[PDB]
Amino acid sequence: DFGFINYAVLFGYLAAMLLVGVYFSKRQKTADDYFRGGGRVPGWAAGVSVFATTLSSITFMSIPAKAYTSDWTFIIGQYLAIAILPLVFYFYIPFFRKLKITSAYEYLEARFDVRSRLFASLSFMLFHIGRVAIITYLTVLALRPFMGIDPVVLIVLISLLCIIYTWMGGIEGVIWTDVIQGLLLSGGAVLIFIMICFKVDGGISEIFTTTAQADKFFPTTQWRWSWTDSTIPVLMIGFLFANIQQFTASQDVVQRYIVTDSIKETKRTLITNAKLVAIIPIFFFAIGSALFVYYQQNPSLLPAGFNTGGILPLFIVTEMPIGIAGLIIAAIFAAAQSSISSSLNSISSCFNSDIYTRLSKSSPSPEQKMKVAKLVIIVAGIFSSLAAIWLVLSSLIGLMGGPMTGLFMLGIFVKRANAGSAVVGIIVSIIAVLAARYGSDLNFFFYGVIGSMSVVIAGTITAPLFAPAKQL
Ligand SMILES: CC(=O)N[C@H]1[C@H]([C@H](O)[C@H](O)CO)O[C@](O)(C(=O)O)C[C@@H]1O
Ligand code: NA
Ligand code: NA
Repeated sequence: DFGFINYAVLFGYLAAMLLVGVYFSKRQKTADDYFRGGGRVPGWAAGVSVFATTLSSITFMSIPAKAYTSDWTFIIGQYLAIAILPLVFYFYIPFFRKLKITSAYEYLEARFDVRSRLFASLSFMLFHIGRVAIITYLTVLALRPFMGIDPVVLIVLISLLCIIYTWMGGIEGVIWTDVIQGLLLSGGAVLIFIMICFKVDGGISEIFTTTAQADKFFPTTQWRWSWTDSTIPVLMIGFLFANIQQFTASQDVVQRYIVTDSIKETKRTLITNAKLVAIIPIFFFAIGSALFVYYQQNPSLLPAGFNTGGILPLFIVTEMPIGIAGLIIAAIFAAAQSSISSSLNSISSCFNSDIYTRLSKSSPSPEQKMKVAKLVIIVAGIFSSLAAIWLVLSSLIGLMGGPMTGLFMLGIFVKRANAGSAVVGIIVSIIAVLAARYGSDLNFFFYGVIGSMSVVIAGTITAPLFAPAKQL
């Protein structure tokens, strides 16, 4: 059904990822190797790794589906992510590097106290358990109708093999597989779009024309304020705070800021990522618009009532030659596994620093830290894999991202804020996002904005009620 040459390409890719993992296992001697990489990561490799970490099977599948069913207005969030990178570099990254963090949330205790650090660390770890499971399950849903294998078998290939080379290679193995996987998914995106242009009569010219005449690029009717609809202004506010969370308060990205040996190489990490974000996501939106025009020209090739979420997988397996199809399936695996490996290692770095090291009376030996470092990757991987099986054979935590982001903004920008007012901001923001999510029809893009700003506002107002702020 799927073919032998297609599987041979896919398992050639899977073998390469395992090989990179074994290679970098040789230098895994301390937790500083496993989590910080010994400063041996060049900036450009960390930058590709940031890009591959954030871009999962979520973007690979649902962005073309989004452009297919609607328009391109969500691409604004891509360039808002680039727009905030100078602010990240000048205000946040100096603290992460000078504190020589393993976990980004060590900043929160240095600025406030262990309460804010534990809140953000537990929220991150719990959220990214789900992110791994959701990434695995989305890849299964997209590939199961076309690979002809049991869904648990697919979960083993996607998740378990990724756990193995992640546990094997440390952050360096994670980063260098991310480099390979980031180039692969990017090349896959360009290749997919090119081959749709050949199969559409009129080529890219007809795709652009048909999409524009259907008003499926940037409909001016979406330039309007709304409290319920994902209009252009709403998604701009939502993606702004979703990107600030991703690049200032999220360990899987912040950890990349400290694997480089210098500030100059860190700046190049952001530049490398910005170049990929400016170019590669365009192709995923273009793939969606191209698939729209294609199945408007060939409506018989579309099953009646077909779920649009799998319109890109449907095209890939039916309209692309031998070997190329498996290369594209490898790029899909690459998009999923580059995000899973980063989440697992980052969950382990947070547990190692914020939980294991911080909450133990005696100081764990370097031997003990390494054991827990490798252990948590297996445990976090097992539970998120079982959750993925649960999702196939048959939100609340996500609302904490706002408060996590507000804590960092409060500490970095509000000097009067202290440990007590930060905790007040946490509690107030949790009430605010739960009220907005469950007691209103507010658009989901407002959740992160309400969580972040409630910590900033309440953490600033109630600051006099508590002892002085630590200077840091
Ligand atoms: C603005 C935006 O769309 N952000 C999305 C990013 C970017 O698409 C990717 O980082 C390329 O910049 O990918 C995700 O993290 C993902 O696929 O898991 C989801 C997230 O919603
Ligand atoms: Na990825
Ligand atoms: Na990764």
